[PDB]
Amino acid sequence: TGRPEWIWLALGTALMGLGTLYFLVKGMGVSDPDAKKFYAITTLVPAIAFTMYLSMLLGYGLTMVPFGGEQNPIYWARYADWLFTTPLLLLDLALLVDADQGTILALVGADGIMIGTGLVGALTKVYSYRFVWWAISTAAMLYILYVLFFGFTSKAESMRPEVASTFKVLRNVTVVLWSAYPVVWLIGSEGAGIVPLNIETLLFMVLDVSAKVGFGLILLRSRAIFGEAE
Amino acid sequence: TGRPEWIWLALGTALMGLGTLYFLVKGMGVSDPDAKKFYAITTLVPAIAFTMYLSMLLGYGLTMVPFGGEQNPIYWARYADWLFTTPLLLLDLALLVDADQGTILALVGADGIMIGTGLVGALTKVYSYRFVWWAISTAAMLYILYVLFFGFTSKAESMRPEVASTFKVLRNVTVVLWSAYPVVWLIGSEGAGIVPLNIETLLFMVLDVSAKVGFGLILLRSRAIFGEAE
Amino acid sequence: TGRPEWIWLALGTALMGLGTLYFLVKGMGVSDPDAKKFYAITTLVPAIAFTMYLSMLLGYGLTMVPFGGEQNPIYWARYADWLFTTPLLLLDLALLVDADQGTILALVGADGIMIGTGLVGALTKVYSYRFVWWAISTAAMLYILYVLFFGFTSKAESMRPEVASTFKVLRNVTVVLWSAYPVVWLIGSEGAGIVPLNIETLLFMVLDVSAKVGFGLILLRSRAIFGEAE
Ligand SMILES: CCCCCCCC/C=C/CCCCCCCC(=O)OC[C@H](O)CO
Ligand SMILES: CCCCCCCC/C=C/CCCCCCCC(=O)OC[C@H](O)CO
Ligand SMILES: CCCCCCCC/C=C/CCCCCCCC(=O)OC[C@H](O)CO
Ligand SMILES: CCCCCCCC/C=C\CCCCCCCC(=O)OC[C@H](O)CO
Ligand SMILES: CCCCCCCC/C=C\CCCCCCCC(=O)OC[C@H](O)CO
Ligand SMILES: CCCCCCCC/C=C\CCCCCCCC(=O)OC[C@H](O)CO
Ligand SMILES: CCCCCCCC/C=C\CCCCCCCC(=O)OC[C@H](O)CO
Ligand SMILES: CCCCCCCC/C=C\CCCCCCCC(=O)OC[C@H](O)CO
Ligand SMILES: CCCCCCCC/C=C\CCCCCCCC(=O)OC[C@H](O)CO
Ligand SMILES: CCCCCCCC/C=C\CCCCCCCC(=O)OC[C@H](O)CO
Ligand SMILES: CCCCCCCC/C=C\CCCCCCCC(=O)OC[C@H](O)CO
Ligand SMILES: CCCCCCCC/C=C\CCCCCCCC(=O)OC[C@H](O)CO
Ligand SMILES: *C\C=C(C)/C=C/C=C(C)/C=C/C1=C(C)CCCC1(C)C
Ligand SMILES: *C\C=C(C)/C=C/C=C(C)/C=C/C1=C(C)CCCC1(C)C
Ligand SMILES: *C\C=C(C)/C=C/C=C(C)/C=C/C1=C(C)CCCC1(C)C
Repeated sequence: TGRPEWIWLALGTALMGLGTLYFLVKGMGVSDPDAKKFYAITTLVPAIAFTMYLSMLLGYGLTMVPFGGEQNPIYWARYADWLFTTPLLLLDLALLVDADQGTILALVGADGIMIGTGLVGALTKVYSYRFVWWAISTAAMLYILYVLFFGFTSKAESMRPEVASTFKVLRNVTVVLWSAYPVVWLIGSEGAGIVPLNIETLLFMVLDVSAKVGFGLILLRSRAIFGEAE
Repeated sequence: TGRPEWIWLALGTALMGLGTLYFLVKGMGVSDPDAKKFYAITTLVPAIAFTMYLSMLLGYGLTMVPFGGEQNPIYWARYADWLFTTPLLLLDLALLVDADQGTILALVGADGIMIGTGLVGALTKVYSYRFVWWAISTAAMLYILYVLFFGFTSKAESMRPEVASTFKVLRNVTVVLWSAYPVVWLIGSEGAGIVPLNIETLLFMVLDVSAKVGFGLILLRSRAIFGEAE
Repeated sequence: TGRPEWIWLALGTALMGLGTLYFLVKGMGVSDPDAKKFYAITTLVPAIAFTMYLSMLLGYGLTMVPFGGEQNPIYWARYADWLFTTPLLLLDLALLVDADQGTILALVGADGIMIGTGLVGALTKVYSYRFVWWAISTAAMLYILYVLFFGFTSKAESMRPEVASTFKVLRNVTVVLWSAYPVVWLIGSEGAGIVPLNIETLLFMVLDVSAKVGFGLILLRSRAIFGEAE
């Protein structure tokens, strides 16, 4: 409780926990093989984020990084979280439009570079270098977003209407929510330090819960995840 | 030799080494594509554990963690070992009953959460928190065990008798041997400290060798791993 | 610029960057599903190595390891690089000859053991033990090389001539370039220290660029990556 951001970490933990249990129970009994894949992927995302939010709450996922003449608290657990949950979110989208194996590999690899370089930037001690890593990480994200539009949107329009409809919604949700992440990093404690840590934690918590639980609520209520059968 | 547990680490190293060479030689010449998959998965498990046991023997896979007012030796290499070998063991079982891709993902993800949270619990410095992680890790294991019974056992009974027979044996071996791990952790040096480190090392060594080499001897002598062909 | 090897790190960074952009642009528009897989795998290899070379250039991927009575600079970022790029290189070869899933798993697992044990050897503080890890790592490599000859070369000769032709070239390139890595390690700063660090950096840079960009130029100009169609 000595950390003013603790309230936002406690709430994020609870929402990810509650999201995980809901998806887990809703997924009971689903026999359709296709739907089970989406339930498996989408329930795993908040389970992972739950454990990492708890580690931040309890103080484990925190470290001090000297830069700018001060010791700055850096929650490295966020990057462990994103390293495993962001490729799962992209897999949900790719399996929806039945993307080829080469495009999937491109997306997951670019995603691993995005999060990995963001982690290096967060732990870098030379101030100016942190923004070099931020730029490479942001470059990788632009590739992802380009694929989701001028690489995926065309394949969805040649499939069942419920798939094209649900993909377009989740695509739009993804592009909006993902693009906010590099901004909060840059003006927050990891970058320019304009926004205090307790408010940055609040902002990441809203985005994290929307992009994981909110994403899952939309997808798992759709007919797109079920095969077309009689 | 200054560590009394060294004898159990030297023996575990030798048994994993010897297990690896046996499986490797036995796997020579096997042309059946199905059998080669099981040989590949099952020989990799003791190769990985061999390298990590050796690192513990040589003192690399060891660190000191202050908690309870003392410096406690923690063999972190065990979790690196289990992180890579336990999903391979589950893959052996899943491919046997030809489980769907969504169930496989659920098992491997839950398994990664189980080992990952066990690692955090082992390195946690606040005593009471170590058991919070132990509980989350144990919760993930119960999900795995539930899948192996009320998720897999039903699919094996609808397949070739030799597959149903071999799966049931390996399932039973797995549930018994895996369930002992959380107990040794709790009463051992990582938890309550009731059992001394040298005896905990002995107990993990017996379980490790049984669940990896013993598991492999049963599976790789079975007809289930071979396709049904003339 | 206080590190004499910086020139070789700056050049390696540039060549991996330039290699990545070339493959990325050349891969634009390729619609053939098979070719897209190879373009995806092969463009990812220099993208990863670019980021790790940059981390070495900027001083992040460097640490000091006491052994032999001195503090020795160890670029641990090389192993992070190789951990992710070497299995991708092997996947390029395996998909070319359409290898079975069990052989692929064997190659990637043996490759992960090779790099992982090389990392432990590099960070080991007991001098004699560094060569124990070097030997296990080299043993795993011999298994890989054996598979590429007496495991793959036979499957390529039963396929389209352009595949057999391109595989044989890339196989030969791989065996020659990979086998040099354990030698430079042994006589370089990580081992016997006969060759100074600045020259070891030069040697790894030539090998790294040849085995990644050079490899990719040969493969991606071949007809083998395209399906046979009218
Ligand atoms: C879905 C229904 C619920 C929607 C909810 C969306 C909330 C997302 C945004 C929150 C920003 C909050 C900003 C709070 C800033 C407080 C910091 C502060 O005190 O700033 C003044 C400072 O002391 C001197 O400049
Ligand atoms: C497969 C054929 C072989 C089967 C073999 C199975 C062995 C597994 C169990 C071993 C427990 C050994 C327990 C040894 C405990 C010694 C600790 C000790 O000395 O305890 C007394 C203490 O000094 C004051 O209370
Ligand atoms: C593809 C076209 C280009 C091909 C290019 C291939 C280069 C690869 C090998 C370089 C070795 C360079 C060795 C340089 C050694 C200098 C170290 C030195 O000064 O050694 C003397 C020392 O001072 C007292 O013994
Ligand atoms: C000076 C230049 C330095 C280097 C530039 C910064 C590198 C990091 C940024 C982005 C990753 C780029 C994407 C990497 C993955 C590309 C995969 C690919 O080529 O995919 C083609 C496939 O056909 C699709 O379906
Ligand atoms: C198909 C699979 C594709 C997979 C693609 C993966 C790409 C990873 C690339 C770059 C990020 C590397 C980040 C490494 C950061 C290590 C930080 C660390 O552990 O630092 C230790 C200590 O704090 C200081 O030395
Ligand atoms: C498509 C998604 C793209 C996402 C990526 C967009 C990146 C650029 C955005 C904002 C940078 C704005 C400038 C921030 C730097 C301000 C530095 C400074 O000095 O700020 C002082 C402050 O304004 C008072 O104290
Ligand atoms: C307050 C509550 C906090 C949260 C609870 C503790 C979370 C960690 C424990 C267990 C992981 C649960 C399992 C995660 C993976 C589930 C995958 C799934 O839903 O699989 C359905 C599929 O149909 C199958 O074949
Ligand atoms: C389909 C793929 C599914 C993959 C599912 C993976 C789930 C991983 C989740 C939680 C464990 C995270 C554990 C992270 C522990 C890091 C410990 C560490 O490195 O600590 C450094 C230092 O000792 C102190 O700061
Ligand atoms: C299905 C598989 C389930 C596996 C998981 C089962 C977990 C519960 C088991 C044992 C806990 C027993 C209590 C341990 C705590 C004892 C604390 C204590 O004070 O012990 C003093 C000691 O007995 C003298 O010194
Ligand atoms: C004392 C002996 C100690 C132990 C020896 C050193 C272990 C590490 C070295 C090499 C890894 C060996 C290869 C591991 C993977 C083998 C996979 C396999 O068996 O593959 C068969 C499949 O049929 C193929 O297609
Ligand atoms: C199909 C998938 C197959 C995957 C096969 C993977 C095999 C990995 C095995 C051994 C390498 C382990 C190396 C671990 C090195 C850890 C070093 C480290 O982080 O050390 C921290 C600190 O510097 C000191 O305690
Ligand atoms: C197929 C690929 C195989 C690749 C693996 C091949 C490994 C063996 C090669 C070289 C070792 C040569 C001996 C190196 C040890 C020399 C130690 C020493 O004392 O060197 C002094 C120096 O020569 C003056 O100062
Ligand atoms: C789990 C929820 C989501 C939407 C996570 C996404 C995270 C990112 C898109 C992170 C992006 C970063 C960039 C692009 C630049 C470096 C800083 C970040 C790692 C935050
Ligand atoms: C390699 C052999 C086996 C059977 C390894 C299995 C390891 C586990 C089942 C570990 C379980 C843990 C739990 C459930 C709770 C935290 C402590 C552990 C990581 C030991
Ligand atoms: C990215 C380019 C290539 C060819 C990388 C390959 C790296 C290896 C083959 C590393 C081999 C090692 C061995 C075999 C022994 C321990 C030291 C190394 C990790 C360098």
